[PDB]
Amino acid sequence: FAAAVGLAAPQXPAF
Repeated sequence: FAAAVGLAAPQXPAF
């Protein structure tokens, strides 16, 4: 599951 977070992670600041 690490990939799930690592790939998403840089988009988080869209919040």
